[PDB]
Amino acid sequence: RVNSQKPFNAEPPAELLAERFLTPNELFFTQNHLPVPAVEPSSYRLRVDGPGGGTLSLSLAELRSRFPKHEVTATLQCAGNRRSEMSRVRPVKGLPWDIGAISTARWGGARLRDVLLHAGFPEELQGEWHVCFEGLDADPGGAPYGASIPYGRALSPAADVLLAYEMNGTELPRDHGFPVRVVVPGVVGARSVKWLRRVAVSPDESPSHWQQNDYKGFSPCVDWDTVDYRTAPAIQELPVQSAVTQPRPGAAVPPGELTVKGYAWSGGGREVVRVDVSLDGGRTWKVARLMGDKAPPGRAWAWALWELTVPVEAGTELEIVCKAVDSSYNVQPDSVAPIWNLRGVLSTAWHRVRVSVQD
Amino acid sequence: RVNSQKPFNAEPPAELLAERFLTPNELFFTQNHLPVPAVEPSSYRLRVDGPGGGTLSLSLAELRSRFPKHEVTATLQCAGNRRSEMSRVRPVKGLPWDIGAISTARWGGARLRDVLLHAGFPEELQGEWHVCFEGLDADPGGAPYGASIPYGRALSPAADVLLAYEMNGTELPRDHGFPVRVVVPGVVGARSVKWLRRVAVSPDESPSHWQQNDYKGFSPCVDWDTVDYRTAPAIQELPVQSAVTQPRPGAAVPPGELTVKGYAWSGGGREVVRVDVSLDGGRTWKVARLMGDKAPPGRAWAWALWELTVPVEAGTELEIVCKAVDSSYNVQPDSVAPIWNLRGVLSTAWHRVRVSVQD
Ligand SMILES: Nc1nc2c(c(=O)[nH]1)N[C@H]1C(S)=C(S)[C@@H](COP(=O)(O)O)O[C@H]1N2
Ligand SMILES: Nc1nc2c(c(=O)[nH]1)N[C@H]1C(S)=C(S)[C@@H](COP(=O)(O)O)O[C@H]1N2
Ligand SMILES: [Mo]
Ligand SMILES: [Mo]
Repeated sequence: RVNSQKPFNAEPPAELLAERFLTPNELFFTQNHLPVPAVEPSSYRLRVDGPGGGTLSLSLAELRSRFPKHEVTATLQCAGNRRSEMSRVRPVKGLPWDIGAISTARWGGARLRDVLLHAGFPEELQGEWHVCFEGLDADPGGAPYGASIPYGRALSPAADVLLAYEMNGTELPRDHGFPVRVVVPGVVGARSVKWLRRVAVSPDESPSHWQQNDYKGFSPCVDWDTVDYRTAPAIQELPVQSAVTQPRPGAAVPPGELTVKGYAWSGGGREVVRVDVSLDGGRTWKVARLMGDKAPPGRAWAWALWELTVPVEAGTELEIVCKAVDSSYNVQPDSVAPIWNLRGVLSTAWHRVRVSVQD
Repeated sequence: RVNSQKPFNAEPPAELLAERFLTPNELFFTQNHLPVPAVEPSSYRLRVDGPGGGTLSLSLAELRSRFPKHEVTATLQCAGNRRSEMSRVRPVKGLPWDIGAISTARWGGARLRDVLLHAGFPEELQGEWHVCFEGLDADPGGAPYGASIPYGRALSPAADVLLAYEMNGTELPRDHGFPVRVVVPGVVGARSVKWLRRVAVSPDESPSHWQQNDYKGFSPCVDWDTVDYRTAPAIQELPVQSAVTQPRPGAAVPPGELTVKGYAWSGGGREVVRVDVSLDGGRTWKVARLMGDKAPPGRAWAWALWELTVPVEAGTELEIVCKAVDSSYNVQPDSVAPIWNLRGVLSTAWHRVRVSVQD
């Protein structure tokens, strides 16, 4: 489903979303704020500003040859995933994503860490420094999309941050950042800047509109007339999340057995340890089966698909609800109203799907 | 308020709990599962089993002198903090803690990292290894209290894991582990082993009763006849938590102005970025003022004391509720029933206090 044509925006339909662990490049949700650039490969150069005042300038061929390729399977979830659930409480501003503003791929590229060390930068710095990013895309005024991540993450081996030039074993597609994009695992999609042009180490966060004046969380009392983005931190790691892809709202399933399916995922490398599923509106719960493979501790970048086969009687009504729990034992809240915010981001309240069972 | 005298455990009353950022030693909550050992200081020796069978035997004096002392202000929260709230929904096995199984202190000691590096261990190990601890307290059959943490946390410089021999400037009180205990910042109280006698690296977790068969989160439908501690992970990092320490339930407060106060904290060094407070039972919220200085990122080991000074009208009834949000945007769930578990641990639903304003 496309909810914006210019600038483009697409989310896969639930029927396909959790059918595979690796979301095909053609299915992978697309979020573009600005016109997508047609980057000429030969002339493309990634600039990385040195510590003293220098500049590395790497061609695509250089980025591939001088740094050992590292592959990481990581799920990208946009901050507005499940925004429409929030819009139903009170209107919000933003694209009405449903449950598909999330996808997973095996990413291939150079470690940001290695590129930075290559440019002369050190393993750490006293104080809060940041690594900033600019895309080649730009508004008419010329301001480009940018984001940043704390330096410590940028430099950590374990955090697996990549400057990827491959996606599911093929070069990055145009809509997903060709020829290069940052992929920040366990972090909101907004920071994985596509069509990367520059990487700069700064003592301050990125001055870009989307780092500073967007993608933050506020109290549900905050409205447009009081919002102040200085009172909140930029979304980086995301909270624990889940949703039901099967069955679909209003479905009419046959009696006997029913296989409920969905996804679950948590930020900052935390694995999903359990997914509870209910069929009576959240009053009684059963444990779903997690499909997947344990990732190393603290490096659970990819979602977990789950399923549960369960008896269903003829003529009954169901309200299927799923909630997940991660390695830190963080949980999803019951309702949307108390996590409500004027931008409809950070929508993790329990997902609910009503269906009937045929006679 | 003592919940059991043999073995001992005590929690501070709420009106004292959050008066000071650092909780006074004679007030810091106490949880002992076994008789408190009496330790002669000169003859005490910490045993740390080395990589190829060597044994490092450290006296208290060597531990202080050979490794640079490091201070870390960290909050310990027991897994059963707020168990009674959960009990009341449906009975659970465990000491009936109210909101006080949590306390804060400036700890001083040798970094576990430094001790293991000295003992011959490397920075990292292939696969999952664990660092195990045994205390000097034992059951009649002689099995000691024990716990463990992943090797990666033990060797991480940012994780600030200590072999603490100081607490709020004085040496450890008996009940809190004299002469040495482990302090695992950002992690459940159970792993900070008191009266430490042994440190060992092992490919497996600690076989203690309280690492294998206690302190885990289960689905609400799990009962005693179905529970299986192999299906869940040991509690390490704790979820976001908060409570109201002032006013107290049943209070009749004077009209005009009321100052509501409490604490908020999250595991894993994740700072508390906001605390929402409601006076009308969660229907509307207001942002509290966070007292205390910010810690470095990823290193918020100490709670945030909060407060909200709000105008109140005579004759009105209030239902005070608080909820906190952490650096990962994790949140607390609305209700207790769906996070219910048979041991009454991981009680983080919103805390609610009923008071009224004098007529
Ligand atoms: N340069 C550039 N990078 C960007 C964006 C953008 O509009 N421009 N969108 C961001 C956000 S908000 C999202 S959710 C993800 C989505 O990437 P995808 O379209 O490849 O799924 O990319 C991020 N990278
Ligand atoms: N050796 C020893 N250490 C232990 C305990 C125990 O019974 N024995 N209890 C644990 C748990 S469950 C808690 S919550 C904390 C309590 O620490 P405190 O008594 O210093 O507050 O210590 C942990 N360390
Ligand atoms: Mo996004
Ligand atoms: Mo505990």
